[PDB]
Amino acid sequence: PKIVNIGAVLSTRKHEQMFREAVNQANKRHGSWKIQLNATSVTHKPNAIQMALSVCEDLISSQVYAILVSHPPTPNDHFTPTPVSYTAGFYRIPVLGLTTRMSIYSDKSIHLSFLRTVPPYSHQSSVWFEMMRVYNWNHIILLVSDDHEGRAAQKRLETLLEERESKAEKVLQFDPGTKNVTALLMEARELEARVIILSASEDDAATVYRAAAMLNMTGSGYVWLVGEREISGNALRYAPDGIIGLQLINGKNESAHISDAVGVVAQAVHELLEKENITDPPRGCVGNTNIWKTGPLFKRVLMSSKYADGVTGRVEFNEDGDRKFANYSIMNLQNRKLVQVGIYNGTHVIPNDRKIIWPGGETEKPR
Amino acid sequence: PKIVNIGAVLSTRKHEQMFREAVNQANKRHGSWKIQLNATSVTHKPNAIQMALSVCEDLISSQVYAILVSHPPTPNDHFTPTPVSYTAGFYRIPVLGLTTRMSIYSDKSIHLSFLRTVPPYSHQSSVWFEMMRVYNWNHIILLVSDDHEGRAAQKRLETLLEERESKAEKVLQFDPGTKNVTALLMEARELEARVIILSASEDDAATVYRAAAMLNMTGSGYVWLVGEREISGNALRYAPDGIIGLQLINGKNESAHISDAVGVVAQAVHELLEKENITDPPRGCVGNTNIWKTGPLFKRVLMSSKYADGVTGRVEFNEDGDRKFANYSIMNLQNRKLVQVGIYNGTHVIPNDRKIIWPGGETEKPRGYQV
Ligand SMILES: *[C@@H]1O[C@H](CO)[C@@H](O)[C@H](O)[C@H]1NC(C)=O
Ligand SMILES: *[C@@H]1O[C@H](CO)[C@@H](O)[C@H](O)[C@H]1NC(C)=O
Ligand SMILES: *[C@@H]1O[C@H](CO)[C@@H](O)[C@H](O)[C@H]1NC(C)=O
Ligand SMILES: *[C@@H]1O[C@H](CO)[C@@H](O)[C@H](O)[C@H]1NC(C)=O
Ligand SMILES: *[C@@H]1O[C@H](CO)[C@@H](O)[C@H](O)[C@H]1NC(C)=O
Ligand SMILES: *[C@@H]1O[C@H](CO)[C@@H](O)[C@H](O)[C@H]1NC(C)=O
Ligand SMILES: *[C@@H]1O[C@H](CO)[C@@H](O)[C@H](O)[C@H]1NC(C)=O
Ligand SMILES: *[C@@H]1O[C@H](CO)[C@@H](O)[C@H](O)[C@H]1NC(C)=O
Ligand SMILES: *[C@@H]1O[C@H](CO)[C@@H](O)[C@H](O)[C@H]1NC(C)=O
Ligand SMILES: *[C@@H]1O[C@H](CO)[C@@H](O)[C@H](O)[C@H]1NC(C)=O
Ligand SMILES: [Cl-]
Ligand SMILES: [Cl-]
Ligand SMILES: [Cl-]
Ligand SMILES: [Cl-]
Ligand SMILES: [Cl-]
Ligand SMILES: [Cl-]
Repeated sequence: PKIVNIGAVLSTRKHEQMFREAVNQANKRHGSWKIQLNATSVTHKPNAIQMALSVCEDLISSQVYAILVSHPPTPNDHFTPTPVSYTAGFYRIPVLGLTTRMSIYSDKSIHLSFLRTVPPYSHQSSVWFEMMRVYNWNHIILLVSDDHEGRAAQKRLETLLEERESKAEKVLQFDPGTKNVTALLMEARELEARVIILSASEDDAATVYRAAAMLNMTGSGYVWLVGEREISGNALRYAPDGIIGLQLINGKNESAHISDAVGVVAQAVHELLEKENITDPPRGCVGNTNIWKTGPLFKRVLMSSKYADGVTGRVEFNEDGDRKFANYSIMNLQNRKLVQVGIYNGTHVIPNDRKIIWPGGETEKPR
Repeated sequence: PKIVNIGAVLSTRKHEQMFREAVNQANKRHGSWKIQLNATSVTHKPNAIQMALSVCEDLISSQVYAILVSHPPTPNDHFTPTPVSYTAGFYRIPVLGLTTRMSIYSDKSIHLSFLRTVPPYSHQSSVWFEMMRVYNWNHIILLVSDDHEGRAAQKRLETLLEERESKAEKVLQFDPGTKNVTALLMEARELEARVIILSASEDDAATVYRAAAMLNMTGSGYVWLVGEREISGNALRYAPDGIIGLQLINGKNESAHISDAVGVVAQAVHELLEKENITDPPRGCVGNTNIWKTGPLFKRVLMSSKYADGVTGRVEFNEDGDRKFANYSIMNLQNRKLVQVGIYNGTHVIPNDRKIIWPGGETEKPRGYQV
C-alpha cells in the first residue's frame, strides 16, 4: 500500500476540506490497490516570505510529489504563487497553479517547474484574433501595459496578425501606475482605425476609459475590444457602454479547479509510478541542495497528460504548462449590465440570438 | 587562454565599471596564465519580474559562475536579491549579496545559493548582548516587530541570554506597520525593567518613538538600545535624545564590497579550477532544467574562503547561511546629532574617549531596574 503525498496551498479551511475529499475520492476512483494518494495542505499566505517558508516547513518537509497553488481571485493576490513556484522549483517539484492568470508564469525561463489549469491573460489575444474577421474589422489600434503582462498580449496578438491581411497599425503603451493617459489617447484619436484593443489592470483600464470619455472616444463609430479584467472591478465602474470584454468560465470557481487538478495529478501519478526507474521526492528543505532526478520527468508526464470529463471540461496542457481549449464567455456592456452575447471555446467564436449594442448606442457593426 | 565569467547586478552604470575594473585588477594580482576572469553585469531592477528575467537573459545566458547582487541601500530595495537568489538558486549558481541585511536570506532552507559580504540585522543581537556585558544591563524589555525580521532578532538574543543566567524580563511584539502601539507601551511602562531593546522597520520605529515619548518613556531612568534602521530615516527624526544605535561600518559602501566580493570570488574560483571533476556552469535559462553539479561544491568553497586585507576587514562567511564577521560602531543621539561613543570589533564592545549622554539628558549611567 504505497503512500504518495500530494500537497496544496489553498484559500480557505473549507477548500482544504474540499481537497481532502476530492483526493481520497479520486483515490477510490483509480484503485487504492497499488498506490494510495494522501492529502496534506496549508492555508495560503499573502506575505510571500511567510508563504515560501510554509512550502518548506509544511509541504516539502512531508515528501510531496506536486503542489497545487490556490488563492482568492483578487488582483492583489495573483502573485501568491511566485514564492511557491520558486521554492518548489528549486527541487524541481511540479507546481500546479489553479487561479492566477498572470503571464509571467508562462515564460520560457524563470518558472520552469510550473503549470496551470487556467490560461494566462496573454491568451485572450487568441480570442481577439478570431473576433477580428468574425466581425470583419482588420485594422486596429492596440494599447498594452508596458509591463510584462501588457507586452505579453501584444507580442502574441501581433504574431497572429502576421501572415494575415489584418495588420497591427499602431501599437501604443503606457506606464503601469499612471493617472494621466491623455497625450497617449490624444495621439490614438487622430489615427486611422477606430477599433481599440486594451490590455491593462483593473485600475489602469479605469484610467483610460475615464480619459477616453473625456476626449470623446467613447461613442459612435468606435469599437472597444478588451479582455476580462478590463471589465472587472473599477474597470466596470467607469467602462464605456458597448465595450466587448471576456470572462473565463469557471475562472474564479475554486472548488472546480481543486477537483480537476487532483484529477490530472492522480491520473499522472499512476502514469509515473509505472516507469519503475523513478526516485522518491525529497523530504528535505534543510541543507538539502540537490533536486530529485525524476522531477522534470513527472512534470513532462503532467503537462502531456490528457484528461476529458473534467468539471472545467477537457483539461489538457500547453507547450509550456498553460490550459488548452478553455471557454471564455464573450461579454458586452448594455445599460451597465454585462450580458453574454457570444462564447469562445478552444477556437472559433459562436454568438447567440441575443444582440450586441455598439459603443455609443447605435446597433449594427461599425467600421 | 580560458575565460571564466562572473555576473553582477549593481546600483549604477559607474558601479558596473567599478566592478569591471575590480575584475581586471583581480587578474593582474592572480595567476591568469591558466584562467582569465571576465566581467558581465547588468544594472539593478526594482520590479521583481524584470529582475528575474534580466538574471536569465543577461547573466545566466552568459555562462556565469557566480552573481553579485547590489542595489541602493534604501529600505525599499532591501528585498531586490530574492528574485536573483531564487532564479540563480534554480541552477545552484551562487549569489553573492553586497548590500542587503534582511535576515530572511540567512534562513535554513529558503535561500540555499545565497552569500553575503555583510551580516544580517539579526546579528546586531550579538552586539546588544555585549552591550549588556559592559554597562551591566540585566533587566530588559525587548519589543520586536512580529514579522520574520523582528522574530529573528529576538530568537538570537534569547539564545545568547539562555546560555547565561538571564532572559528578557518580557518580550513584546507589534503588527508590522501598525499606527497604534499606545496599548503595548502601556503594559511596558508598568514593568520593572527600564532598558528597552527595539527591533523595528525604520517607519515602525518612529511610530513607537512618539507613542513612547507621549506615554513618557524618554526621560531619565530609561535606556534605549536599538540597532541601525531604528536610527535611520523617519526614526531619528522622532528618536529620543540619548538613544543608542548601531551602524555597520562600510555597510552603505558599494565600491568597498564590489572589490571584496570580486576578491573572494576570484580567490575561490582558482581554488575550484584546481580540482578534478569540474563542470561548466549552465549556458542559458530557456528550456533548461538541469543544475550544474559543481554548483553546491563551489558554494561550499566560497563559504569556507578566507580573505585578509579586504578594505572592509577580514572577509569570511559562517556556516548558518553565510555572513561576514566584522565591525559595527555604537552611535549616540546627542543634540539631535548621532555621535560615535564606541566601536564593536568582531567580539568586544570597546568605548572611546567621547562621553555619552543617556535618555533624558542624564550624565551618569542608569541601571534600568525601576530606579
Ligand atoms: C498523510 O497526510 C497526513 C495529513 O493528511 C499527514 O499527517 C501524514 O504524515 C501523511 N502521510 C505520510 C506518510 O507522510
Ligand atoms: C497629462 O495630462 C494633463 C492634463 O490631464 C496634460 O496637460 C498633459 O499633457 C498630459 N501628459 C501626458 C503624457 O499624458
Ligand atoms: C464626438 O465625436 C463623435 C464621433 O465619433 C460624434 O458622434 C459626436 O457628435 C461628437 N461630439 C462632440 C460634442 O464633438
Ligand atoms: C463552483 O462550481 C460549482 C460547480 O462545480 C458551481 O456550483 C459554482 O459555479 C461554483 N460554486 C462554488 C460554491 O464555488
Ligand atoms: C468549439 O470547440 C470545439 C471543441 O474544441 C470545436 O470542435 C468547435 O469548432 C467549436 N465550436 C463549434 C460550434 O464548432
Ligand atoms: C566576457 O565579458 C564580456 C562583457 O564584459 C562579454 O560581452 C563577453 O562575451 C565575455 N566573454 C566570454 C568568452 O564569455
Ligand atoms: C489606539 O490609539 C489611541 C491613541 O493613539 C488610544 O486612544 C487607544 O487606546 C489605542 N488602542 C490600542 C489597542 O492601541
Ligand atoms: C515625564 O517626563 C519626564 C521627561 O520627559 C520624566 O523625567 C518624568 O519621569 C515623566 N513622568 C512624570 C510623571 O512627569
Ligand atoms: C568606500 O571605501 C573607500 C575606501 O575604499 C572610502 O574611501 C570611502 O569612504 C567609501 N566610499 C564612499 C563612496 O563613501
Ligand atoms: C577586538 O578585536 C579582536 C577581534 O577581531 C579581538 O582579538 C580583541 O580581543 C577584541 N577586543 C579587545 C578589547 O581587544
Ligand atoms: Cl503614460
Ligand atoms: Cl472628436
Ligand atoms: Cl524595474
Ligand atoms: Cl500592536
Ligand atoms: Cl509616568
Ligand atoms: Cl556579526
